[PDB]
Amino acid sequence: SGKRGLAYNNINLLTAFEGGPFSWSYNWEPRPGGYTAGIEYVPMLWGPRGYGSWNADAEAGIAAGSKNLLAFNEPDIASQANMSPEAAAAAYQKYMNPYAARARLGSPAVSNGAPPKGLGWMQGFLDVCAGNCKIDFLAVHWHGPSGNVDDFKRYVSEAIALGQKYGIGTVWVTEFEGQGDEEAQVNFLKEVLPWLDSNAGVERYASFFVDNLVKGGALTSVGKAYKTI
Ligand SMILES: OC[C@H]1O[C@@H](O)[C@H](O)[C@@H](O)[C@@H]1O
Repeated sequence: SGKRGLAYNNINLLTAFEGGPFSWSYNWEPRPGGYTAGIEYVPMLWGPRGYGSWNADAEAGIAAGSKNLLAFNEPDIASQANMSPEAAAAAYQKYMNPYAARARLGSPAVSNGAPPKGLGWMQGFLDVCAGNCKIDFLAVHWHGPSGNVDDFKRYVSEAIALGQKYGIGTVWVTEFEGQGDEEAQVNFLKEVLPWLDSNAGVERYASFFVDNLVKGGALTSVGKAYKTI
């Protein structure tokens, strides 16, 4: 309890979830797009496109009571932030480290791609950081067929171990998606949600994602499961 997050594009779609066991929200942007009473909004520095406004964006979100900031979104993937580990280590020290006295700082969020993507990219990043990146938690993503639940638990375990190796005590799984039809998607949530709630190495997580769990303004059967399990 208190771990479950709302990852959104349309802030209006959050209403369907009002009353459920949610503590936090993010929107892959530096600004929320509106106001949600009773939930922590966590601003994100997505990539180099956000460098210009980030100081302003980070001051605003902390003034509104966020305790956490998130760095770049899938820098290992060419259609997302598309940064080398070297460039990301230099950017993290310039734009993330300055706010450490006033917020806990999240790593760039890697995919579950095969090394040298994914957790391979995150090794590369910690190597170039070389102890000079201030990181409170690792941010990681997993997307795959609902039948590969065992691969999803191996991936989250290996992320927890990698952080501990570099004295980062927890992970946030800021996207996961057990893919398939609605029955397969609910079966995946029925397994992983209790396992993530019991896992001491996972501080926070968000299924991917609010706008796909709502039809009109009604929860799908997947959204209903994300609310009630
Ligand atoms: O569709 C959900 C979100 O997915 C992410 O992969 C993109 O980086 C965001 O900018 C987009 O809003």
